[PDB]
Amino acid sequence: EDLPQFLQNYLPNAGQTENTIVPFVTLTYAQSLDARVSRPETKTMTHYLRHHHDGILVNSPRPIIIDTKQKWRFDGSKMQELFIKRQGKPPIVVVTSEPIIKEQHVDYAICPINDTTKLVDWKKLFEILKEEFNIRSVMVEGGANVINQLLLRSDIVNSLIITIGSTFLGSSGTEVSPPQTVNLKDMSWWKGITDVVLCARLAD
Amino acid sequence: EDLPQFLQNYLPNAGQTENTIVPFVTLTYAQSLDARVSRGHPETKTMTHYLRHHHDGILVGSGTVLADNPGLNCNSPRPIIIDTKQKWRFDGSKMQELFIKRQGKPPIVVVTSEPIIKEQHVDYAICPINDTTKLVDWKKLFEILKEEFNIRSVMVEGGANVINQLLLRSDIVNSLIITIGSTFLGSSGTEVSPPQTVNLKDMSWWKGITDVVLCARLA
Ligand SMILES: NC(=O)C1=CN([C@@H]2O[C@H](COP(=O)(O)OP(=O)(O)OC[C@H]3O[C@@H](n4cnc5c(N)ncnc54)[C@H](OP(=O)(O)O)[C@@H]3O)[C@@H](O)[C@H]2O)C=CC1
Repeated sequence: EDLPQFLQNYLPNAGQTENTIVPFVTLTYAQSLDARVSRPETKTMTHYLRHHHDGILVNSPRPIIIDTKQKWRFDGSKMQELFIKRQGKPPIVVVTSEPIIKEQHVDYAICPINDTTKLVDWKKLFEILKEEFNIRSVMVEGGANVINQLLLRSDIVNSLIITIGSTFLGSSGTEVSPPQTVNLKDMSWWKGITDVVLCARLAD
Repeated sequence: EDLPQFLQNYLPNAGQTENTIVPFVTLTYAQSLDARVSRGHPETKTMTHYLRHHHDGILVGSGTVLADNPGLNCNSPRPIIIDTKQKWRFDGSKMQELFIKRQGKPPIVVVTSEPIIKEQHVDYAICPINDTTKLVDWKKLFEILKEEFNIRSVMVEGGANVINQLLLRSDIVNSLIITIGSTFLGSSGTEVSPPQTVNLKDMSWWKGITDVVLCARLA
């Protein structure tokens, strides 16, 4: 439809991160009016987006998983079923240390922890993804926890793509809301019938 | 502009022909992307005045009048203030100054008991409390406003606390009109989000340059 023409200027631009060690990073999610991501007609856009990124963090993109605590498992996942049926890629799993036992077909990005933050060094992580795993572009889709952090990272994020659904999920839903104010620039809105989509960049 | 035609069906006198004992109520407010109305834009201002000029009354909770000391004006609508603790003072407010300058009407103040200190030119709406919620009965309040003060239609600009309640009342709210700006106020700002899921119907969107507006009705 006209929706790709709408997205076009916000997709990875190759000459932009070429000759840099950082990948293109887009932040994308779907929220209700009350800014909640949990507790149509979106699916076309999301799939289109996915097929314009090398990696997707949560041809066909490679799944990337944050799992520093090392509880997650590829064996017996839906993602593994898709992979076996030749319609999906195996994951890259972000860890802090080399796992004692590893899984067949799984890659492990060993990424250091930022000394100031309690959490993981995002810029480092994305560099590892690009330099070690040839991920030239990544679409991060979720962890409201993850969204909330990266909203603060204008030195990292390149595109912001938000779908807003014409509904209220309720106050106990998990919210996306950065801990400080965040300004946008180069915004562009699209309107559907029940949805609206925002494309933008992060100022600074 | 295309904004009046976008709003047309959602205004009080697209409510058509029947008389009602409850006034036409629209719930309307401007939020950040993270659903915040406060901190922790051009074109919105004109629409807001346009909306105001089409309502008999404009309702805000206390706090809204205590944070901003708002004019609530636009001939123009009667300000209606929910202040059951009787802590707001018309005397020396922006609203008084507008009233003294013939640019605004004096306010109706909603209380739950006999007003202790009555200010000149102010009207007091003594409304029953909802025994179930312990708060003021919204339905009775709106009916009193229509019966005792001749308010045929009311625009609640809110207070998040008021919007969070009223978002649940499909039996009261006739229209919902929300402006979403493309910024984040941050989690410390005061949010509008109801305690339970709310479904909408008859929704239509309007997109401006940096903002978008939703008109809808409560399912
Ligand atoms: N940018 C925008 O479009 C909007 C901005 N805002 C702003 O954001 C802020 C939000 O307001 P907020 O702090 O949530 O509070 P509110 O302005 O909604 O008012 C809260 C108070 O009003 C009284 N009240 C509300 N409902 C009842 C009831 N059913 N019975 C009795 N009393 C009731 C209570 O007063 P009490 O218990 O003290 O007697 C309550 O504590 C305000 O500053 C407002 O101006 C709000 C809406 C939209």
